[PDB]
Amino acid sequence: AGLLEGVIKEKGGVPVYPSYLAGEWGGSGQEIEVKSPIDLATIAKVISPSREEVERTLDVLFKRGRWSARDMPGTERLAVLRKAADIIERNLDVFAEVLVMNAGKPKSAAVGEVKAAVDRLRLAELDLKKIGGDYIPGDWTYDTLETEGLVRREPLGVVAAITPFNYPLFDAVNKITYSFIYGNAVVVKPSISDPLPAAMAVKALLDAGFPPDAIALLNLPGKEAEKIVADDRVAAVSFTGSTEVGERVVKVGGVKQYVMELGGGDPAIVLEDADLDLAADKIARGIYSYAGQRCDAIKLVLAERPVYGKLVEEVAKRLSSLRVGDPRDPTVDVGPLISPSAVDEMMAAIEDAVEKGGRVLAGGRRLGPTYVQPTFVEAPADRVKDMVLYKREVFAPVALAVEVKDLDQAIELANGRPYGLDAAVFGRDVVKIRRAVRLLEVGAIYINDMPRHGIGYYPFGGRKKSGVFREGIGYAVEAVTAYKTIVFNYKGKGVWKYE
Amino acid sequence: AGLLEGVIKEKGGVPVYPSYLAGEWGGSGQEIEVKSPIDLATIAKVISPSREEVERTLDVLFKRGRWSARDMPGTERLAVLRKAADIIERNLDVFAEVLVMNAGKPKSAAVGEVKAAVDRLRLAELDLKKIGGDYIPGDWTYDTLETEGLVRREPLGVVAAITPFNYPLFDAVNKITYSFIYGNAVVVKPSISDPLPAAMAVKALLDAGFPPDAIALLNLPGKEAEKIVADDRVAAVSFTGSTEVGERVVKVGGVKQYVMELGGGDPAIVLEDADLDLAADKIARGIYSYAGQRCDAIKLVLAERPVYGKLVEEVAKRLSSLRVGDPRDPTVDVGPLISPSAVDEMMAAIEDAVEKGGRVLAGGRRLGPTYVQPTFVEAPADRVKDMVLYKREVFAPVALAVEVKDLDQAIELANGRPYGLDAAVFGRDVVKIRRAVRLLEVGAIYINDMPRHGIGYYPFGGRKKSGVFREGIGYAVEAVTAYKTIVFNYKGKGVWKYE
Amino acid sequence: AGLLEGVIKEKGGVPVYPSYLAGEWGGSGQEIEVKSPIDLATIAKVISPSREEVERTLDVLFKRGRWSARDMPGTERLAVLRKAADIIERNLDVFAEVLVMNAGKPKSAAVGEVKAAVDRLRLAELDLKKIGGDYIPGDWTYDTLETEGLVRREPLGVVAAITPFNYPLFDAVNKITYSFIYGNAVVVKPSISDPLPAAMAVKALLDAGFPPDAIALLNLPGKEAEKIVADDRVAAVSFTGSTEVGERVVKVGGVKQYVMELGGGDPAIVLEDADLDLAADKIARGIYSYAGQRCDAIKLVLAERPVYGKLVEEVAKRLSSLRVGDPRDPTVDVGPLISPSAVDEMMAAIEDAVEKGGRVLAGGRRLGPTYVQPTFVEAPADRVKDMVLYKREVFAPVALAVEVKDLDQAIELANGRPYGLDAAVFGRDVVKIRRAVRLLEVGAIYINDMPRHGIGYYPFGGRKKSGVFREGIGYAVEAVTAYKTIVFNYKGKGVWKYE
Amino acid sequence: AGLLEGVIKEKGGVPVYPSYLAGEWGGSGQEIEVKSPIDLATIAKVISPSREEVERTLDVLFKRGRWSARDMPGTERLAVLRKAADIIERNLDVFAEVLVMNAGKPKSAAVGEVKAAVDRLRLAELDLKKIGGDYIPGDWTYDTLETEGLVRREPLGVVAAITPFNYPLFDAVNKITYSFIYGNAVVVKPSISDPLPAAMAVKALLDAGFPPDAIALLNLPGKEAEKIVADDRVAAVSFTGSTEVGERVVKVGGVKQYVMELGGGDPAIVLEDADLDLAADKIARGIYSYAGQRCDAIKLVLAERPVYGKLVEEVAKRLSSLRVGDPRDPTVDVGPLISPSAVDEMMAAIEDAVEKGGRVLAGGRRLGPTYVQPTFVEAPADRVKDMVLYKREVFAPVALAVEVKDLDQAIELANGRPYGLDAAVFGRDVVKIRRAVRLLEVGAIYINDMPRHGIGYYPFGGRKKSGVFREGIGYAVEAVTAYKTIVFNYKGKGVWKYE
Ligand SMILES: NC(=O)c1ccc[n+]([C@@H]2O[C@H](COP(=O)([O-])OP(=O)(O)OC[C@H]3O[C@@H](n4cnc5c(N)ncnc54)[C@H](O)[C@@H]3O)[C@@H](O)[C@H]2O)c1
Ligand code: NA
Ligand code: NA
Ligand code: NA
Ligand code: NA
Repeated sequence: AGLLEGVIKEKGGVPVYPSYLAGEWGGSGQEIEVKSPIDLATIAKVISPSREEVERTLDVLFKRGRWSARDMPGTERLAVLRKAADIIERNLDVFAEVLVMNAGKPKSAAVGEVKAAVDRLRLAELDLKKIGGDYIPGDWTYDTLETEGLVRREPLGVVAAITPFNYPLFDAVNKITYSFIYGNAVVVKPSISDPLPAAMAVKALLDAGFPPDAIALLNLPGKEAEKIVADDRVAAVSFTGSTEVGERVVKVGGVKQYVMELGGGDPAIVLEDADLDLAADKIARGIYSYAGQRCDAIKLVLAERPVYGKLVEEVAKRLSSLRVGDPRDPTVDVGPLISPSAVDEMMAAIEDAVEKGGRVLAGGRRLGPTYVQPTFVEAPADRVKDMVLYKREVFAPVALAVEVKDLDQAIELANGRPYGLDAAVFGRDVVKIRRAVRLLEVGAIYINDMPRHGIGYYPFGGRKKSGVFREGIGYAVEAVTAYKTIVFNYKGKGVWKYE
Repeated sequence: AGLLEGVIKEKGGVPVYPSYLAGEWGGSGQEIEVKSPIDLATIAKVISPSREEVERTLDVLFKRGRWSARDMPGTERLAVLRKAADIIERNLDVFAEVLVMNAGKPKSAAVGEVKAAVDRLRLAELDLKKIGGDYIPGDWTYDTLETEGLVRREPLGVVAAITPFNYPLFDAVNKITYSFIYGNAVVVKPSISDPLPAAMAVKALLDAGFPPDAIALLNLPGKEAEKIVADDRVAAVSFTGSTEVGERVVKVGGVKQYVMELGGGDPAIVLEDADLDLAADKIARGIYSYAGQRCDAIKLVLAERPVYGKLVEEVAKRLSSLRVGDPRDPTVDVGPLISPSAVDEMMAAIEDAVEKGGRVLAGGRRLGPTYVQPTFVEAPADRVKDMVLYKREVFAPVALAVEVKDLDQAIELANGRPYGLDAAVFGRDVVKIRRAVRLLEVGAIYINDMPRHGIGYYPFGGRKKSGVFREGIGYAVEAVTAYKTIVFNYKGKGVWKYE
Repeated sequence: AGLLEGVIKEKGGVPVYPSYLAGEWGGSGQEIEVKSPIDLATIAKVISPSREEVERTLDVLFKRGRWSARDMPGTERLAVLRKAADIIERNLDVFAEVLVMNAGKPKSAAVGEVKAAVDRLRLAELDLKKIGGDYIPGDWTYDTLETEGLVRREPLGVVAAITPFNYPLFDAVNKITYSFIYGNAVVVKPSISDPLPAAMAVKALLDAGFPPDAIALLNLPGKEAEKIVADDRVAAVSFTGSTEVGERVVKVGGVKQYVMELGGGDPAIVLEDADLDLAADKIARGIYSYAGQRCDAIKLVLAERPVYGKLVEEVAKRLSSLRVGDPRDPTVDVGPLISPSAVDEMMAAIEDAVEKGGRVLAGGRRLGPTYVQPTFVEAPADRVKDMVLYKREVFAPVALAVEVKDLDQAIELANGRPYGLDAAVFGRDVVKIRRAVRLLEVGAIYINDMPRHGIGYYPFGGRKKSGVFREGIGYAVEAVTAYKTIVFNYKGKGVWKYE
Repeated sequence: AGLLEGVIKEKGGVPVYPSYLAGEWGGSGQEIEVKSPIDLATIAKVISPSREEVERTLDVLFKRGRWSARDMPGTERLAVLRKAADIIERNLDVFAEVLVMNAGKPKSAAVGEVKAAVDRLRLAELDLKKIGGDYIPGDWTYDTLETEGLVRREPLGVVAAITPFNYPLFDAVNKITYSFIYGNAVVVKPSISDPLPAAMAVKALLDAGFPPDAIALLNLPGKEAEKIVADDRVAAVSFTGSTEVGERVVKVGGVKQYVMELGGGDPAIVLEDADLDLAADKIARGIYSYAGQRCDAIKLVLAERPVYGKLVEEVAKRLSSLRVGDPRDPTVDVGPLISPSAVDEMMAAIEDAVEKGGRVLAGGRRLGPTYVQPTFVEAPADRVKDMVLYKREVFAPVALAVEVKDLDQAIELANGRPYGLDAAVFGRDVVKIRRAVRLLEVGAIYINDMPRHGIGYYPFGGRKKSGVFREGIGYAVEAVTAYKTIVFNYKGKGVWKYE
């Protein structure tokens, strides 16, 4: 359609999407089927590049793309991004439909993601708040007298952006945006599960003027991407995905600059003075949004004795009164999970919790190979820590509810999971809140709201098993830029007179 | 002596230095002999910890040290560091003698290093220029209206500091200083080649009040240290050493925060308008200081046609008029190289250059198993790139001299090595200098001076094979600290009236 | 026309422009004739407000405008500014024609100013690089332990923007932009000499959505404006104009936040190694642009012995080969000066220089009541300091040329004027340049270019008689914003455990 | 004694303190008697300088001191300040005794001030967090392409520090410290009421190595100081004192850089959820400390209906159980007010409140010409606004207590005074606190503590009648430093390739 007009190869009934090889759309490696979780049907195919095409693409990115991106002044890069935003925006419905179909995303969620992608592109100028360099006077030390330094940021070169299946459009646009804005060339490697949105975004950027040899989109399955991560021409790896793959990526990449957003779930804590209506609403939402397939989804709810009853009651009502089905209905609240495998795991995990003293408070019923009801499992503090739902991230709409004596116990249980992405705290007392802020070991804490990374207006990232470094408007500069120091020596040259 | 009074075990004629196990000096693993490069004699032994002692130490650092360091307010950490500086300073001669003996460092160089270590400790307060956090208003986006965020730094926890043999005292004090100042516990792992200075520095810090369970000094040989790097309780690895080991470290560590200073040599460029007296002096020095065993040692000299003759002549005179011998003589200029193996490599490399069209302009003579003359090898631009001296870092006092047509050719040859730590440029024209600053792919550029990292008053670090990230007063905060974001939600709470 | 359709009162043959009274266009004070310097003819009239209307307007700005501006979120303020930019841009020719007619600005200069105004409005988002606040941890002092502070910027309230005649459009848009972007209401008071462009800009902002009660445009002659400056409801005064008026403004205003851009001329220094073609061109331009009616116009040229001859020769050729006349001709280079009075002063000053040993090298001829030739007067170093052209700012296209022995003498003569706005330095030696940078007492130094403030991409402002504080994208935040500190006390509350 | 050994002229029974004239202690103007508020007796005399000595001193400061301060590298300035701290510290008792005697300060308060002065001097290195400059890339605008700028701070030159009577030692050391640390020369003008401590501090700095011609201490009565403020050689005026004098200072000084800390009192608000024990204690203290002669003293207490009774009861008990008398007794809590005149005003003001419906809840009794009891006057919200105690700052230990319906009314009453220095808020609800933070128009807000500027670890300053700009460690740099911009032009020079 319009955008991918001459790109998509209509062959054998299903549209065939090629990879973009830093100059031309193409590919001559195995073709791979892309399915919809809505009906397990094949909706398209993508052409992966061969080994020689990967090698040739990296060579173009390194030898030419680095310079095309860097030698395009920032004023023009910004124009490129603002124009790409316009193109995506006018093709909004088309972008959204693919998200609904390829990712099983409910209509309102698909529309929200496209819009986040557009805003991210349009606010590229706010990323400049952290682009200026430093001027360091030398007279504060005897050894540096009559000396001085300039510290400025420089693009690293080629950034490999590896994206997860759950934000197939936004994650790719976000990484491309902060990488390009600072002068880098970029290699995008989307989940082979739903690579269509990224293909569309990359086409819009190319139409907008993005230097043709400074970007690549390689539809490669997981382990074939290792080839890219391990290459010396790739100076940085921005990876968003699971902990286990993140580990593999670093061990394969070796010394390089990395940003690792490794998810895991998020705990929510409700203090006795919390507005329970606000909390119940925000928590229910954090649990089921996009069928819990959000890195920042609430997986554990801790509530102090006096509000626990009401709170868990309201959240249960809110969850069971939800409509599950095909994501196309603007009436549906929850669509399918990405694969039948994901549902299998959620069910096995719910059973595990029950066998260990847990009781289902809402949901619990599987509705098909990829459909399930958002579940809320109550569990006694003394047994919760051994439950699979606590010890692991079950990427589905399921959370545990645990009653706690006080803030200290809530903090301890929240910190007991191996992850540390975000945490949410509902309450009003400034002291209790300040204590929780200090002691919760996570990259971000949301006071009186559900965790929501949005477009990264506020930086976010993990602690512990949730990764390292941050993404965010401005802050992402640390991940795809290197400092360059220039020290000038004027010793005895008469600039200063002993100072 | 005084400092390590009850610590050193005088047994079997040679002093035996134990490891510090986050509470008590000890160790029950193999004992290892420490030799002096001055005479290849055994001057001490160090006790490495057993597997159980490594495990127990990490456990203490993680469970107790994190909190002892963090729960000691900054005002007190600063007092600890200022007191440790006083102790090292009054034991200056003793610290220097060990450097001379254990590292083969010339007296003036040993004294300089001790003093750099003292200054680094005393200037810990300048590290606070980058400790403050950010306050982000939320009204610049519609989605964040009536919201706002705080971004503050937090210690990561346990930092593993792995140090090289050539700055055995300073590197250990530098890493301990920037790690502790931000609230982290630290595990120090010095080169097993010359671990004595670090043992002494750690003792001075402990005497100064450094939280006893927040530091460890493990005398472990290279590959036994892997155990520490790979442990999940180690949240950061500050590594200074060679490229090849740096790579191994990351592949073993996996996802973690890293600073990798991987050295390599540095090229020096002399423009036609350069003060040749200043240049000849600075370049000779950059070539031979500490027998070229400096990451920032000059390994390649590029000089434009019109000054090449004079320049290389003066540098040759300066180099051959140097006195080599035992580092104790305040008269000696160059002491021994750390091992006979290192000299073997320098000789093999000089031969390689000769066989490939190179001509020795100064030095070239080996004077013993660990002694050699600082060598200056001239080479034609058309053959230099294939020489071992160009393609690799030969950690010894040896550099190549290459005549070039112009700045473009100089820049191209400087960038042809696989490293990118620093570069030096001598000249006066602002345009040529600005061009070189932009195009030299290195972490730092020194205008009209030899590259010298000093105490990191100006940040430094590598590009390409020279590593990632920076160290420096203030800038090191990015390597041992993680951001924590706190987002407050006041939507509809009446703080703002639509804004 | 289009923009000021229902605003302009076509009465008595000449268009009558009313003042904008924070809600409605109007005015009932004396009417004042506005003339064109091109033909001394009346081209319009402006209605000044009466004393009661000034009082009522300030009251509206204080009681309502402060809140309308502040309570409009930044995301919307930005939209208002981007839309105002679009409106000005599509009315470009109309804006330019008024500049040509009302200010006597050459066509290319008028177009440049309109465009600068449009860019300034569109880049309002870059002003956010300095809008974030600070988060100060309290453990670095014993007295502040268990305490912490937040420092954030807040609008001051009502900013009075007083503008000069020479950048009638840009200065007004610049001040309105940085004042509004941070949440302030604004009172604009343009030169009564050429207030038409400001009236048009304010109308475009109002059409774009600028909160109607948060802005005012008062066509008041100089001393009647004092009433506004002295009012307690005006929290800040952004004044661009002459030194003498600036002084009066502060003495009338009393304690308030001020930015004073008080001009004066600028000296240019040419080192012996300078590209004389670049220098001669840039200097000629700095001397005659807009008939020298630029605060940053070059009024003194200092050139080292060896290049002096050539340099002054080339600049003289360039100046006398200029075409003076009506600014409408896209062929004319120099239009008229703002008033016959200004020309009188330039002639008297040129005579003074001649009587004191000076010799005219180019120009010197008056061509009419408001027209003159750009003049270049040579003068011996030993007598220049007593010349009116040196001691004062003669706001016309006239500069002195003085030969100097060396950089020290050039710096001394440049610093001998009572002003210190900018200075220009042409040359290539990094040491000489660095010395001049340190010792020239001015707000800004331009290396190898003529001084040009542009839209303030780089901050600018004066030293000495040239004023205080800076304007510039981002930096202007200090002039119309106040810090607010919030200190939180958690002493003994268990957040920290002695830290 | 020791410090002022050869300086003090013991003549006619009373010690005679000379002024310091930027080189030598001396003075030949009228002698002025200095009295103690403890017994109204003459305890010393100070020699004011004649008109010629003021003129000569300014000339030395301008021509020589600017350069002596600036040409002393920062590393040395820091040493000077650390040594001055040591000297003051070992003369602690002597410094304290003079404060007790000359200012009537209770012993514990006098000791606290000396210590604050010592800490301020020792933490001068923390002021460097805001000393670095900026490096601005030019490719973000088409007009600035191939251009770039450096922005760095520069000392303004001579700073005139005018200090109030209530912090005679600290204010002088604070201003001297932040002025000198950035490279400025300083003229100190203390209250002629208690100039002894400043004389002692200046002597300690001179003994510590402070450039002899870069500092001056002029014992001049109020209006004779105008001569200094109005001089063009004084580039900045740091003034701490009353509103009315501050206004005079600016009107006399004209265009200059100013910091005006103009005091006024501070309101305290107690929310219904506040810890009343903490609040009652902190508020009582804020009311009586140094007999209310603190710019940040609490002058108005607003308490919500439900806690008002208890709160005002506890504060009343705490206030009447205080011991008034000679400040020497380490038992006394409140010493005398600075002059009988000050007590007269407090009594007249208390009467005014009573006549207007107010009722005394504690104190109210005058105990002598300079002694009074700290008074707490209750007042109905409907009549408080017309009371002298509300409308003005009565510099004495007296505050009003007003019961309020809710936070909105508290905020409105707090904002009704003409001042806006600080405010205090006691409570725990994050929303109410956030609202108060936004709407209280003051320079600083203290949550759950009494307002205390301390040594300026957190910046402080006023809004409204309380002045402009801030003082504080780091932030004071904006008041005594000017930016200098250097723009480099490389257009067409081949540094960048269109970028
Ligand atoms: N805002 C703050 O941070 C702060 C701090 C401490 C004190 N204060 C305020 O200062 C006042 C108490 O001090 P004070 O009574 O000595 O007040 P003040 O205003 O009389 O002090 C003025 C200082 O300025 C000098 N001075 C007086 N007239 C002058 C003139 N015409 N020209 C130049 N200099 C002149 C005085 O000798 C004295 O040194 C109170 O109002 C208090 O709130 C404010
Ligand atoms: Na690698
Ligand atoms: Na790992
Ligand atoms: Na005033
Ligand atoms: Na003045």
